[PDB]
Amino acid sequence: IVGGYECKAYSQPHQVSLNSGYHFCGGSLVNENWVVSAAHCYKTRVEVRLGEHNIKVTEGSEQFISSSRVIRHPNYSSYNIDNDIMLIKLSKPATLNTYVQPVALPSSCAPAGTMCTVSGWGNTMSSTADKNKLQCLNIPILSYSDCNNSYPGMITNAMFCAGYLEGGKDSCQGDSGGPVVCNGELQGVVSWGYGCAEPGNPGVYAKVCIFNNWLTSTMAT
Ligand SMILES: [Ca+2]
Repeated sequence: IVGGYECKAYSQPHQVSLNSGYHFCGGSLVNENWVVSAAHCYKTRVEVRLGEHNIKVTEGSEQFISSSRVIRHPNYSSYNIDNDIMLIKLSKPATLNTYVQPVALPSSCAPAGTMCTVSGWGNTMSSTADKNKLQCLNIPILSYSDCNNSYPGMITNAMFCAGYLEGGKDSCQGDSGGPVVCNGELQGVVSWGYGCAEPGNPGVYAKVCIFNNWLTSTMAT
């Protein structure tokens, strides 16, 4: 997260860290047995770390749970990152508490201008922001017109832009797969963008609100 502020510890209880030796992507707990992330973060197996604030030190609220299933969206394509969404089933249910809580799926699609929160342990491009601690940032959803204008022909119906065309505030590598929450619902998944926080290059996110059926259907399994 570039240009944000440190999240208060456990203020984003749905935020999870996908770990394979080291943190490599974010994710969002949507129920005790399932986590939503980006398809490009895929691995046959991954360790889900919940209840994290500082990912380098044990703080007592962590729960490390190995995956039992990793399911990429059937229409995910690596050539353009279309349908960059994925579900991770936990081998054992997460124990919900004050530090670990699921985030609701969208009950509607958030329109342009809606303010959201994006968080993660990715690149901060800062010499003062402790990258080991969960970073927070508020970003508004941009219109499709702004999105396509920024990335001509690269935006599908499964993507939306959020952030500021002026630059300075954006998510970044390492935040990938992480949450974009607006009005208490998971509207997006950190996916891609040109560089980070660059003017005219806003962040692009998987549009969770058009995947409700696939998500619900898949979680029945
Ligand atoms: Ca920790």
